[PDB]
Amino acid sequence: LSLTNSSLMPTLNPMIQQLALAIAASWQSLPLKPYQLPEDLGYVEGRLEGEKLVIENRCYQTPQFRKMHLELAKVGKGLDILHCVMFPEPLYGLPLFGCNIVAGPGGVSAAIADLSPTQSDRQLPAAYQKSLAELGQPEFEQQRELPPWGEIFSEYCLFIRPSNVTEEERFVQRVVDFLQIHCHQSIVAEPLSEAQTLEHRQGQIHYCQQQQKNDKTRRVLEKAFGEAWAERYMSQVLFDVIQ
Ligand SMILES: C=CC1=C(C)/C(=C/c2[nH]c(/C=C3N=C(/C=C4\NC(=O)C(C)=C4C=C)C(C)=C\3CCC(=O)O)c(CCC(=O)O)c2C)NC1=O
Repeated sequence: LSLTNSSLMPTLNPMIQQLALAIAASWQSLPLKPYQLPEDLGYVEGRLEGEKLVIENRCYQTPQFRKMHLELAKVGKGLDILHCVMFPEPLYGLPLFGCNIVAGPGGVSAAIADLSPTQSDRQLPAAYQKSLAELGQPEFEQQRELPPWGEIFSEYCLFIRPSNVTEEERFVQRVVDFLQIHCHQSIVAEPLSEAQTLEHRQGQIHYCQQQQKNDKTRRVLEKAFGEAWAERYMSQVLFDVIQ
C-alpha cells in the first residue's frame, strides 16, 4: 500500500499521484488482508502492433469490503490511468466506491468518482444521502454527461474534465470526502438480513455487468493484449460478477 515501491507512480500525472496517495492513506490503517487477483496478478505489461500498456495492481479486503482494488496504468508515454473500486461485502449493504482518472500530455481528460448504489430502489442508504448532501454542490466548469451504461452511478457522481489546478484539487478533495464518509459508515454498518444481503448482491452484480459495457476501457486493453485477454481482464479482474 505504501506507493514508495511503485514503478509507475514517479511517472504519472500529478493529480493521479495525489489521488493514489489519498486512496492508499484511506486504506492504510484498516483491518486489511490481501486479496489475490486471478493468477495472483500484480504487475503486467503487453504490446501488440502499437504502444505498450503497463499496469500495476494492489488489492485488499476487509470484513466490510469484499475487494479493494487500486490499479495504475500507462500506455506508452502519454496516457496515464488510475482505476479504483471498493466492492462491498453485501452482508453490510455499503455502496460501491469507484473512481477513474485518465490523463495525457495535455492534462487530465476525465475524472470520475462516485459512491454507487446497490439497493433495488437505486438509492444510496439514508445516512450516505445525508452526509453527501451536506458537502454541497461542487462547481466545475467542464462537466461531462455519462454514457447510458452509467445509469449505475448515483446522483452525486462526478464526471468532469478538470479546467485548472484548482479544479483538480477540488475533485481530489471531494474524493477524500467520499472516502471519509464511506469508511465511517463502514464502522456503523450492521450485518443485514438474508433478503437484504441478496438485494445488495444483485446491485453489485448489475454494477459489474454495466461497467463491462465500457468500450473506452476495452479498447485500451485490446490494443495492447487483444480481445480474449481484454474480456478476461474486464470480467475477472476489473469487474468480477459475484455469484
Ligand atoms: C484498466 C483500467 C482502465 C482503463 C484502460 C480505462 C480507460 C478509459 N476510461 C475512459 C472513460 C471513462 N471511465 C468511466 C468510469 C469509470 N471507469 C472505471 O473503471 C471506474 C471504476 C469508473 C467509475 C467509477 C466513464 C464514465 C468514462 C467515460 C466513458 C465514455 O466517455 O464513453 C477513457 C476515456 C477518457 C476520456 O474520454 O477523456 C479511457 C481511455 N479506465 C480504467 O479504469
